[PDB]
Amino acid sequence: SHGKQFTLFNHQVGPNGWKVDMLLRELGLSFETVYVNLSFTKYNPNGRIPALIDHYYNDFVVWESDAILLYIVEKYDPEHKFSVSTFDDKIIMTQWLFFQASGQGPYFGQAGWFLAVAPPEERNPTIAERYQKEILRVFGVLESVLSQRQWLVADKLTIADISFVIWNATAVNLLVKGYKGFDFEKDFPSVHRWHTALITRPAIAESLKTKAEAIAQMNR
Amino acid sequence: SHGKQFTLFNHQVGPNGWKVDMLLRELGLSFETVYVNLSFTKYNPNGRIPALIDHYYNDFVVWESDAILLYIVEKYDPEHKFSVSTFDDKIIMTQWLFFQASGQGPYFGQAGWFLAVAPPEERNPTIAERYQKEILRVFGVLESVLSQRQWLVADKLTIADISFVIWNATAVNLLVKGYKGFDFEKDFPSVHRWHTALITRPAIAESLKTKAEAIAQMNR
Ligand SMILES: N[C@@H](CCC(=O)N[C@@H](CSSC[C@H](NC(=O)CC[C@H](N)C(=O)O)C(=O)NCC(=O)O)C(=O)NCC(=O)O)C(=O)O
Ligand SMILES: N[C@@H](CCC(=O)N[C@@H](CSSC[C@H](NC(=O)CC[C@H](N)C(=O)O)C(=O)NCC(=O)O)C(=O)NCC(=O)O)C(=O)O
Ligand SMILES: O=[N+]([O-])c1cccc([N+](=O)[O-])c1
Ligand SMILES: O=[N+]([O-])c1cccc([N+](=O)[O-])c1
Repeated sequence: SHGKQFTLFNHQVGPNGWKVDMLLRELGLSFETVYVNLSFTKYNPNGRIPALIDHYYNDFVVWESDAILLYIVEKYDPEHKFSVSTFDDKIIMTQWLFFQASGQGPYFGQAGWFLAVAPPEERNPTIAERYQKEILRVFGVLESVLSQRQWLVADKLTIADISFVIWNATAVNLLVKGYKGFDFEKDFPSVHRWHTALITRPAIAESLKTKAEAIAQMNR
Repeated sequence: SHGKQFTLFNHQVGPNGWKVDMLLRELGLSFETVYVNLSFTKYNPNGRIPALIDHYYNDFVVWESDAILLYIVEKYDPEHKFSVSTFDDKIIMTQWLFFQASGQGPYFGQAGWFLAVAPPEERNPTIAERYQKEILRVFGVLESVLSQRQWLVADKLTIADISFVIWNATAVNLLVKGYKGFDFEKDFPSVHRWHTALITRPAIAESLKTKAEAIAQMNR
């Protein structure tokens, strides 16, 4: 047929590529997904997914999931459906993306490593508890903010909010499920409100459905 | 006298605020440093340093060290001495900042936690080795790139390069010093070249000197 605009190098299990999948569906953009078995370093020297190739921009490549989000909205969100136009809003949107990238992803991922996805002999629930506690602390930070604002930035849905979704879903369903009586809605009602709003959006729900189906299809 | 432009909430031991200290000195900007004992959540809901108050911009506040770097150069680097002007360069500069924020800081910090700065009973050199190995992997990523480019972006010094300095110095002097025969110049000569270029810059050297002096003055 005709070449789609984007290649998203993604992974069925790993959360981070699905931030980008969510945004591409939200904006209605055309992309193929390549699930990478975890070249590729030719597209990202760090050797990690996601990476994005923009075939309609001379095969421009961007890696780091949150940098990909910014690229997409800076080039392909002219009506600012999921982004912002003023300088002040832009820098605060970037602030919250860096909090996601440095404060959620890595620490949620260490909980996942020691609880769930390391080789079984290397899993360690005692060490994992350090990062389960960090998950709850991050939830507490989000709670203190979202108790008094609808969205993170400019009172509108942006990629700042979207960037938190996939790891938050992983945390609630897996990483802190059953941890010391954790109850998402009771313990962090504002985060629950915000998260539930996000995952019930058609495009985001479609992304989560696609991820589940993709896991079901990957053998094993 | 007269109020300085910026307040940098910093810490003597913690690396991350010193990225911002480096940039402010490089640009010759006026700032006071407040060393926070580790309000403050009034300036950052995450409750972490650094945070920046811009008194000449109606006390605008930005937190997350790499978001602070972007704020400073986007508003106060009109000649692009440590930043870039084209879209393509801007997005790749942001890409490398997100790699620093998500791939260096957090994993280097976990090595520091389990090796060096956790309460002594909670330190664990076996667990630390997971993150010492991640330090070397990050060095290997930087090596593969810096063997064929002088600086990370646009063949010029930017905040992308500066953002890596403080954690790299901590890693070489502490976190992987003596780890399995680690020798910075022999094992990662390109990273060593780049890092040495950075720390010998007067403003960056001044920042590192100030940090050492600040540790020497903080009692204990
Ligand atoms: N900051 C990067 C992180 C990208 C990333 O982590 N990609 C994973 C797939 S998501 S899977 C989640 C991922 N876990 C892992 O990657 C587990 C393997 C790893 N080497 C380890 O030892 O921890 C993690 O914890 N991420 C922390 C974060 O989100 O910031 C990958 O490619 N792994 C290949 C490999 O490791 O060899 C981004 O957002 O793009
Ligand atoms: N991404 C943020 C990280 C900022 C940050 O980590 N600030 C530290 C001082 S630098 S000191 C380095 C810091 N270690 C710590 O903060 C140790 C305490 C922590 N609660 C823990 O249990 O790990 C770390 O590992 N950082 C990972 C990274 O750079 O991304 C802080 O305020 N700590 C107060 C507290 O923890 O209560 C940024 O760059 O601004
Ligand atoms: O990558 N992880 O660290 C991780 C951990 C726990 C769960 C899942 N998950 O459900 O896809 C992923
Ligand atoms: O904060 N840390 O994780 C850390 C670790 C190891 C060393 C230093 N240091 O030297 O300032 C800091």
